Amino acid sequence: QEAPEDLLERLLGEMELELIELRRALAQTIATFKSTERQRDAQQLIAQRWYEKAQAALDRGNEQLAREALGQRQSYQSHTEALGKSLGEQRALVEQVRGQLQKLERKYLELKSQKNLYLARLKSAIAAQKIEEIAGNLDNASASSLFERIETK
Amino acid sequence: ERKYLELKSQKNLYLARLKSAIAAQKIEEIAGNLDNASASSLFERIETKILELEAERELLNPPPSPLDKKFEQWEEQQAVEATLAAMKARRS
Repeated sequence: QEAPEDLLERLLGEMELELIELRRALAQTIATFKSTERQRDAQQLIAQRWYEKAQAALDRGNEQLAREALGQRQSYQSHTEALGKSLGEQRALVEQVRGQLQKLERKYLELKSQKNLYLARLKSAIAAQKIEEIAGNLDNASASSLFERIETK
Repeated sequence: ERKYLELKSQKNLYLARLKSAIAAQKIEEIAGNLDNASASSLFERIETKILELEAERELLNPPPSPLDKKFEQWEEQQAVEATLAAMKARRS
């Protein structure tokens, strides 16, 4: 009740002290995902690199070396399969959080869009009030009637 | 190292979702605080506080009664009918 309008402007103003944090915090979520993606790219490239070790090593009609060449890849595939599926689930978190900020800004801007509208009608309400204050004060209302009481005097 | 790096790889991921969790929380803190939730309603309670005064003037200022509305409505019709009468007479 004590100057809410000052709080109103400041309370939404403090929304920038926090909405930016999601902007920064959300960004902290993606580079690791893409860094892991690059590491996945390196891992799959490492697996692809081992594909060459497991591609032409069989040449000359040998298999002993190629027998284990893929064996190391399987251990890397376990990382790829295990880490690869981690990337897939990570997509949900980045997607959902982005909508929050989109909704937040869309809602907060709408909140702040109607914030001034609430203030807009507030000042209109103040304007719709201050007009009668002097008009009422001057008017005698026939109680004191000091515009006619003095005349009758 | 494979496990510790993975541990430390997900260590920041736990922190990554932690900051996302912080981000997913700090957003509502100001939003909730500003919102009245109709308890204090100091965005409308104050409006309803002013809404008392507009009735005060209406208590002093005579609001246009249905009789008064008919008076002006009938008078407006009278003015509409009277004014157009002065024209057709003017045309003739």
